[PDB]
Amino acid sequence: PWELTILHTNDVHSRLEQTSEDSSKCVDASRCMGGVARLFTKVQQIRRAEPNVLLLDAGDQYQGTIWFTVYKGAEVAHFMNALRYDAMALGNHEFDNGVEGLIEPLLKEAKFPILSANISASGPLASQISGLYLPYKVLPVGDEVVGIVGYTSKETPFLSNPGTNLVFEDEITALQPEVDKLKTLNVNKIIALGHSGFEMDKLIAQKVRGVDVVVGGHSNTFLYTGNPPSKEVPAGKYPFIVTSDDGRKVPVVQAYAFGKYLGYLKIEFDERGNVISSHGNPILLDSSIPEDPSIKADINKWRIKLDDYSTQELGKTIVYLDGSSQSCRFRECNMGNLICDAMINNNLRHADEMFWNHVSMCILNGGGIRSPIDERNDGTITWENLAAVLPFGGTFDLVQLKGSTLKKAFEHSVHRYGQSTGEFLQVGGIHVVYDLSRKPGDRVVKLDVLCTSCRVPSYDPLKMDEVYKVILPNFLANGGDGFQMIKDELLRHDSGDQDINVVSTYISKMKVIYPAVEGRIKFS
Amino acid sequence: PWELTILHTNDVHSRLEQTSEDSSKCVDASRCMGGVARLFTKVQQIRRAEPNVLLLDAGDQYQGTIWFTVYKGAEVAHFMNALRYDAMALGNHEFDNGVEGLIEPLLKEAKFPILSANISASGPLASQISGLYLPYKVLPVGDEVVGIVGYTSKETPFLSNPGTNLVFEDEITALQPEVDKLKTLNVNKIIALGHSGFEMDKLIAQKVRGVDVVVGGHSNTFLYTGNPPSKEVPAGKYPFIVTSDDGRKVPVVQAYAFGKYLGYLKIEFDERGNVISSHGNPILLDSSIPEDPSIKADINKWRIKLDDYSTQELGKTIVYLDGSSQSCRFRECNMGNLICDAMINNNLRHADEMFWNHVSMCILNGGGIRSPIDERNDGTITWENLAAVLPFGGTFDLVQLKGSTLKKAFEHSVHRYGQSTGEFLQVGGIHVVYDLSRKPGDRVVKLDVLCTSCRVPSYDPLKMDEVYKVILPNFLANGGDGFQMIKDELLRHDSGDQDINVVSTYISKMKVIYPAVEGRIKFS
Ligand SMILES: O=c1[nH]cnc2c1ncn2[C@@H]1O[C@H](COP(=O)(O)O)[C@@H](O)[C@H]1O
Ligand SMILES: O=c1[nH]cnc2c1ncn2[C@@H]1O[C@H](COP(=O)(O)O)[C@@H](O)[C@H]1O
Ligand SMILES: [Ca+2]
Ligand SMILES: [Ca+2]
Ligand SMILES: [Zn+2]
Ligand SMILES: [Zn+2]
Ligand SMILES: [Zn+2]
Ligand SMILES: [Zn+2]
Repeated sequence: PWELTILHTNDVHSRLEQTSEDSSKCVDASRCMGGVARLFTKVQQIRRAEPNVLLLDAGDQYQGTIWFTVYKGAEVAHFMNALRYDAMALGNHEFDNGVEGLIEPLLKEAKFPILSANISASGPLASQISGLYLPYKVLPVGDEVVGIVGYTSKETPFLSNPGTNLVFEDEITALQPEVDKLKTLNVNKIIALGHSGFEMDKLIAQKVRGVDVVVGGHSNTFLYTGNPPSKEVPAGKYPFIVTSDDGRKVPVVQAYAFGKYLGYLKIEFDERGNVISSHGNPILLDSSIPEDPSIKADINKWRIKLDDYSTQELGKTIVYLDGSSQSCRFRECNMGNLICDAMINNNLRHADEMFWNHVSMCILNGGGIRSPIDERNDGTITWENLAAVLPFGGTFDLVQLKGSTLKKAFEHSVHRYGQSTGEFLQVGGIHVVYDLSRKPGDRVVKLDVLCTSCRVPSYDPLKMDEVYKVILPNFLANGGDGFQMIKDELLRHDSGDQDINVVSTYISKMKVIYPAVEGRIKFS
Repeated sequence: PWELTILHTNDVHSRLEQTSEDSSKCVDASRCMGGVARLFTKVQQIRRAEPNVLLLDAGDQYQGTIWFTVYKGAEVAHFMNALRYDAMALGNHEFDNGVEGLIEPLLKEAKFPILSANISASGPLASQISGLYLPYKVLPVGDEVVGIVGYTSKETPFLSNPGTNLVFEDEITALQPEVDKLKTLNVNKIIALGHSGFEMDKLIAQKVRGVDVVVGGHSNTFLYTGNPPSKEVPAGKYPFIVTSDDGRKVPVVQAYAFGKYLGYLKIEFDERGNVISSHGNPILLDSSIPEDPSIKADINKWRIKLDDYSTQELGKTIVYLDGSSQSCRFRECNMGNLICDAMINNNLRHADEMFWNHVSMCILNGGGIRSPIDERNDGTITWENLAAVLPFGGTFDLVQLKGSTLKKAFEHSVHRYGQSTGEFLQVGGIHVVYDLSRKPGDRVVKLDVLCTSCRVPSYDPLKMDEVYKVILPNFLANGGDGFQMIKDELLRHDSGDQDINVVSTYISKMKVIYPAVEGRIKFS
């Protein structure tokens, strides 16, 4: 039997440096995790021990920290090249800077193939991008070859900025003919590597005949066999076994996010390319693994431009930006309005005749706003100033919520009002009126929301049965601050852009800001 | 006696082309007025007849039409040079593009002196601008000399964008020592040429010892002796005679605005430079005076780039811009909100620790919004599209109104509601609630306004005795649409930027707009 070791990462999201246990800024070095210098140490160790190794990335290296803000993907090409990745699938966030922000920095500079079989181009873009990404690549491994076939979320137009010259095809429709073609070319060992989420990965393992292994991403899915080594709770065993329509056992793997773990799957194949066995587990990249000194010194050299950028003026405010707890945990605060307005601006996607924009609504825990910004430094706002307001390393995610769920969230917002607790919600595209003299759970007396399916945006009463798109912190999507109803009742969840980066881009665009308190939240 | 003919213009405001009787777009050529080609004909005719002539401009050539938008002052230097102006005073609108937008295009290219005795610079700007404008110039006229001493509104920081490196001194304080200096230099004929308004011009004639004649601007003041030749109603005789503190009779002149008239004042001086007599009248530049063919052909050549610019994309909308009468004369309309938001953005001036901005409030007659803009031309907005929305050639002016006056204006807004009349007001920085079941005059049931004297902008109830700054169309400042209370009760009025240009600059800054209907105007 021919044994292959698959090493894999996904949704690394700009975590070039080691991180805290929750993937935020490293504070206590002796307990920090991940980063590319530590990953290098572990990959090097495995390649010294195992003859047949592939190192794969399932997309979403782009977006997550100031590294991406400043280097715009040049850091991805440089450090993935240094780690000698064998292949990468395109994720949704590889489109955050448009097709031009993908072609240059990443597609032209990567020394490995970049894959997606379900993205097609038209017009002059088709000629410009031809061959810079591939449906698949056949790679030599020892005396054998392995086909790797890519895929990317069909939902990418709603979750990034790919433009109107790319079409994202149904994954299974696009994959099947490519996998059948590889069989005609005597390629009997096939990996599907791609970026659609665990649920789609299981459908691909079930329905795409000839796929031996699925290596996925997007949903930040943690899988594990045995007692978990850290705080992430597994969604299933590692690998997750799907029984295919043709009766094979197909392993499905993912490795959480943020470079905290290295996926590690051993596959035994027979002479005909059938999987005999599969086993493994993600490896926690904790402090017991030393950071490679050479990669660490290069990271520290690249950090100088980040430190310089962090104190540059992004733009100006002519108003005090009130991010005080006394304001933002008790009433509408103009820092809350700014952040929610930045969140909606970040989520303007391709227009369509059925909506002015796909999403119009924002909620934000007031306890997540951690500092004001004074306007008396000649109005200057810097990244360092925003990092004081938003220090947690979160994202502003897209969810679908029934109106009933959102009403329950606004009741929870004020269920114990008056104690300076963090659950009080700041908003955008929502007008709420509370009556605090009513019983907890029955304090919301008006709730109006900005339409999407309209050419002129206007407010209408919230409907209990209707599903709304809402932008909100990942902290709330995951049920933080007691918002268990959001976690338990949401219909869709996709991870969005870095919190600081969303606000910095908005301020840079606007140049001069003056957010008001305007009656989004009232008390009767 | 030595006779001087003073020819003068003021507040020409980018009217390079001939205009309608109301200074808007020329439609019926055979009845059009003004423009630089016609002015050339008349100035040439007078210079053939009168030996001692000066042609003077009292400021505010900048701002008013697409000429300024595109050529940014290069058209002012070119066509004032072609007319051989002898001198110009700086007006407030010469600062609209900052000090850099004054130095280059105008101060470096004018072939005549540009004057202001009450503007001082500090820091590196002082070295950069030294000598490019002058307090005064002594000009030879025949065998004599005449001193011309400039001045500019002390209020310019509130009415334009001069920056924080220029100081505007009290006019009389600055002028007196310059006029006394000219006497020490054997200059006994002195003209004060400047841009502070008729009321300040009369104070200068009264108090500045040695001034023989005041040639002013800013207030668009029409003066005439006899039956007026057109629709402008005179504010007084031409010249207006002030009795000075030293007992001399000092003529004060102005010539309306928009290049419709050429001021014409004959002065007789004795050997010692005392005024013996003064007489004249502005000359209506009507169609009985032919446009100079050479200047007309040059105007037509310069127009090609304006025609090209008028169909270029300024920016995009992702929302229908509802400028329909059915919306904007009956309820809050998102085109109204856009225009008012552009008006406030245009009036962001130098911050100060006593206010976030000096003005926060806007009102706009809904009958002044003349077209929607469809978002389905790939979202494009052009200048031509904005000129359909705002076709009247107006300005967005700054006034001071008591709260009582503004309440009366909001009552008038709905006094005959339901007839699709133009007086219904669109707003910014104001939240109004009407109850139409009440009697006319008592329909306003809530009126809240955005603070200025605050670090965090918020809404408070309007106070009847407090004075508010408001941005509004010149049509309303002049009592149009039956708003007689505004004209009769306002405390201050300064003319602002061209209506189209205000909206075009805002859209260009924003890049992508999505104005909502958000509850600025409600009905109970
Ligand atoms: O990781 C996080 N992300 C976002 N908000 C957080 C996080 N951890 C704490 N918070 C907020 O911080 C509040 C507690 O702050 P404290 O009352 O100042 O200790 C919570 O109620 C949350 O609103
Ligand atoms: O010169 C002008 N400037 C601004 N608005 C004007 C002017 N002339 C007319 N209007 C507006 O046009 C309305 C009349 O439009 P109509 O009902 O469509 O004929 C008036 O009630 C005003 O609101
Ligand atoms: Ca196989
Ligand atoms: Ca004299
Ligand atoms: Zn991701
Ligand atoms: Zn993703
Ligand atoms: Zn003017
Ligand atoms: Zn002026």
